[PDB]
Amino acid sequence: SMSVKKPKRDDSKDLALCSMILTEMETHEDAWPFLLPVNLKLVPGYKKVIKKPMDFSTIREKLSSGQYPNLETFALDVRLVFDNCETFNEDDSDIGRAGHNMRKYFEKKWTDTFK
Repeated sequence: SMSVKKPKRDDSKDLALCSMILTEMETHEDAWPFLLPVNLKLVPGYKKVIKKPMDFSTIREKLSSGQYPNLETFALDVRLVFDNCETFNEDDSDIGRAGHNMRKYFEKKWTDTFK
């Protein structure tokens, strides 16, 4: 509350560390469905169904341009990518499995880096 604060967590490295995590996601072999925005002209249903498209390249641009106020808003966009993927793709598909693998990969990096 006013003039009553928890001890100040050092957040000065968060930007760099989220960048490294994102690099590692970008270079994972199963990243291919998530590297670029889904092409809304060429993928019937996507525009109407997925209200908030997100992809790694869009996260990278947001990150590099100071559009994440904190590390939680960054994790929310990463998770959005996988939530979208689950919304549109059957679990038993290459893309569906890619999404599950990437989300696991992400969540471990996230825990190990920050928890």
